[PDB]
Amino acid sequence: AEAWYNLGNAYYKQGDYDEAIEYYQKALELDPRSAEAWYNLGNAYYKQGDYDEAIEYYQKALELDPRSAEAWYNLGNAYYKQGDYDEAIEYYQKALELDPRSAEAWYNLGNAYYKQGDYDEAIEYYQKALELDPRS
Amino acid sequence: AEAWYNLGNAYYKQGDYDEAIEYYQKALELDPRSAEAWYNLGNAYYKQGDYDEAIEYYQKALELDPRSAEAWYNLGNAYYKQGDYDEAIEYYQKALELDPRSAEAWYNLGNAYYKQGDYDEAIEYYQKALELDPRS
Ligand SMILES: [Sm+3]
Ligand SMILES: [Sm+3]
Ligand SMILES: [Sm+3]
Ligand SMILES: [Sm+3]
Ligand SMILES: [Sm+3]
Ligand SMILES: [Sm+3]
Repeated sequence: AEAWYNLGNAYYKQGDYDEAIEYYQKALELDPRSAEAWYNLGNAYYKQGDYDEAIEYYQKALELDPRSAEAWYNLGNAYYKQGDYDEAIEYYQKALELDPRSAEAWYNLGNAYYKQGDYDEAIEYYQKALELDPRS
Repeated sequence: AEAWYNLGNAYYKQGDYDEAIEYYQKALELDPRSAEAWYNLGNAYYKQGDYDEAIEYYQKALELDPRSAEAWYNLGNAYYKQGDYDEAIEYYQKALELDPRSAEAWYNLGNAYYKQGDYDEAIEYYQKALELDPRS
């Protein structure tokens, strides 16, 4: 399992996401309880621009490990990429429950309100991002 | 940079142009090569009725990206707002080099001749606008 998984990671790192996906699937055939493999499978789809598939596999990682801030954040990002801004918000809010110091997460929460023409909410959250990291 | 810039855009969208300007300046402190930030800074001044300042920042955006039709057009508009009709013309002509299908640009070129009592030139260009968009 671990060996297929790391082959996957190595392809993922080369930017070969179809090949990463193949190998993560192998790994998960052998051990369907590794959160990290589902999560990485999700990211591989994300990097292919397959946001709906990415969302499906982030959900499985999160079912296995609900305290992953980054998984919730990346779930948000997938919904954001498909234009589902209200769902992006929900999942950014869950990332910020776990890590209220993610500037990324506040910033993207801001964006997700901006995209709906909610400027005051967007300002609030951009200001939180910038307080955390004023170099953006 | 991007984060200050988007805070700016969010205030700009609320109609808070002084606050937009403050934040675009921040953004530009950090990255003085973003055309879009100079251009937006220009628009923020424009919306305040600070046409000379708007012109200064449109020039900088255009120095960075000379193929922006909208920037040339908005440059025109700033000069037009201050009564400098001959300069408006020059910059409308540059917008129309890039996008000869801007009805807006032909129409305002027309206006800028009208304002100088050049009625035949104004007619020519109003007719071009109306051919492109006869709903005005
Ligand atoms: Sm391949
Ligand atoms: Sm799909
Ligand atoms: Sm609101
Ligand atoms: Sm104000
Ligand atoms: Sm002035
Ligand atoms: Sm004449």
